[PDB]
Amino acid sequence: VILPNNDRHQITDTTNGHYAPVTYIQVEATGTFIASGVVVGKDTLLTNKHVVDATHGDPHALKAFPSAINQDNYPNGGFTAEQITKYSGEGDLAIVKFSPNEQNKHIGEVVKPATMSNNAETQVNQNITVTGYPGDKPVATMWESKGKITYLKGEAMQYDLSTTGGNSGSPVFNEKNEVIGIHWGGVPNEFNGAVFINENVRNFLKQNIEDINFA
Ligand SMILES: [Zn+2]
Repeated sequence: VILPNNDRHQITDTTNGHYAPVTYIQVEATGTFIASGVVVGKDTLLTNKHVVDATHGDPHALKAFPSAINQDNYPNGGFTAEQITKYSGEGDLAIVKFSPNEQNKHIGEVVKPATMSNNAETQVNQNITVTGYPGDKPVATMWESKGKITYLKGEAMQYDLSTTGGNSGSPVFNEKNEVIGIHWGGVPNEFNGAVFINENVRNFLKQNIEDINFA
C-alpha cells in the first residue's frame, strides 16, 4: 500500500548489479495476475503463497521474466514454472521451480541468483529497499522502494516504504544487497510487511533448494 514515505525509483538497467534476479511474474488464469519474485537458484525463484495460488493448481500458468524492463521487453525472455512448494509455516512464502527455456537455458543461469542474508545483523530502523514490479506503474517496469524496517518479530517484518499491487513477492534487500525478506503486501495507512527470513525459514529454504546461497 501507499504510505507517507513513498520513495520509489525506476530501475532501467535491470541486468546491472543486484537487480538482475528481481523478476516480473504473470499468472494466466479469468484474467492475468501480476506479481514479482526473486531468483535464488539455478532453477528456483521465491514469491508469495497467494501469487502461487493464482495458478489454481496449474504451475504452467505461471511465467517469470527476470530483469524485465517494460512491457514486452524481457532481456532474458520468460520461464514457465513446473513445480511449486509452499512454505509450511504461516509466512506467505512459496518456492517455484522452473523448467529451462526454448534455448535450453535455466532461469538461474541467465541471471545470477540473489545472495540470501543470514540476517544476523538485521535490526529495526535499518535502511532497506523493496524492489519489484508495482502495478500502479507502467506494465512490467521495475521500481526500487526505499524505507526503514519498523518491526521485527519471528518470521515477520514490517517497514515504512510504499508498494502497490504487483509488488507481491518482491525481494527485500539490506544495504549489502542481500535478500533479508520477501514482501507480501500491507495494511492501508499502517504498514507494509514481508516474510522475514529467520532461522526457521532459512532451514526450510535450504532443505528445498540445494544450491541456494546464504552469505
Ligand atoms: Zn529516493
